[PDB]
Amino acid sequence: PASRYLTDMTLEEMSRDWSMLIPKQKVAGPLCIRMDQAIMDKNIILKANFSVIFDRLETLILLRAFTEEGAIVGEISPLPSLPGHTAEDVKNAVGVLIGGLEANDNTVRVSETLQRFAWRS
Repeated sequence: PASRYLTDMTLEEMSRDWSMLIPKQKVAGPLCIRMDQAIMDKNIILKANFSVIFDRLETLILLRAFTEEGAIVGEISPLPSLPGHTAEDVKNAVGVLIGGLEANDNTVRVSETLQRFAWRS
């Protein structure tokens, strides 16, 4: 107490508005997954912001999928009910998005922060 945040996004990236040409949305536990169904054939990078506590990545604040050119085409966010999630919830929601984008022929990569979070639980 209190918490800090490690993030892959500039302050602009996590504040910017975005919308989906073809809006797809799915609830996975306490988290909302959105991805633009229209996006295809792109190289995508998943970037997250995590609360950091006791030097441990603690909880997902925001995840977004960016194309190589910086466009937001996917989002993972907790429900405003503020239902608290677990690291498995997160890893689960994340694979759902990955699968969603690879359906459309997008090559998906994850950030170093997520690469590390995968194995930290």
